[PDB]
Amino acid sequence: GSHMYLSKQLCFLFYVSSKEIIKKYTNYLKEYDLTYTGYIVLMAIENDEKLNIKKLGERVFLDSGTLTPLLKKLEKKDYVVRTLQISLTEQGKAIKSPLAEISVKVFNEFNISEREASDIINNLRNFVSKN
Amino acid sequence: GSHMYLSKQLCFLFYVSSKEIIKKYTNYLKEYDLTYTGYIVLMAIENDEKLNIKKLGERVFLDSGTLTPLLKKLEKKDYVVRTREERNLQISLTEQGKAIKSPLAEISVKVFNEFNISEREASDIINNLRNFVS
Repeated sequence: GSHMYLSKQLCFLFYVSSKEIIKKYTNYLKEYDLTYTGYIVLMAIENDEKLNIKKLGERVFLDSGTLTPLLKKLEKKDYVVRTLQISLTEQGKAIKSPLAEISVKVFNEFNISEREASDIINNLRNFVSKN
Repeated sequence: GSHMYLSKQLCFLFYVSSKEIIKKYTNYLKEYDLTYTGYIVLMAIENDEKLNIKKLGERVFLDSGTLTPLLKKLEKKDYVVRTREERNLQISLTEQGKAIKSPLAEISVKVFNEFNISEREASDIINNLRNFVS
């Protein structure tokens, strides 16, 4: 058994891990005037993809309540185009390259080896697989 | 695996893992009018522990900017008590805060059982995450 104990540890560690990751991203994203979730949205929208807000909200796990305002924000900064069909603008498709360099930096700060990273990846792929 | 590819997979998998976990917690926490972060604070505060608000911010990785407004809400529901024992702000669980933590703990078990990973896989994840958080 001990599911109570394992559960508590998973609870804690997933919570702490996301907080530490997010915090480090916030630092790098400030220079682009973007939040963690806005960054996630921009990377989750493949270049030249015409998605409807509902489908986007399913991919990035965001309810319309937070998504709608987020899209408005990315609307003015002019990174996405709300015609509801959503897509990346030209300057929007642009930043996806330098933003793509930021995750490498954030995850290096945790200073884990390539093997450890690969093991974590394999564990999470399994944990999430069946949702 | 280049660091770019690995970082990308970590980015995605941590984001999704976290989101799938929150979702489930939110669904079961609604009937208590508690948010996932509210639940985290409640569980972070030990019963009979008159904790300093900043010591709390450290273990819960929240800044007082967001920690303060939340403590106020939990205080309204009579689960927590803010006492100025004497220039600092102390935080403690009420009798009701202690009681509710019983059913709240069962939720965390329901949440994770739903992912259906084995005890061994769970230990692997914990071990890998302990190291990651170092």
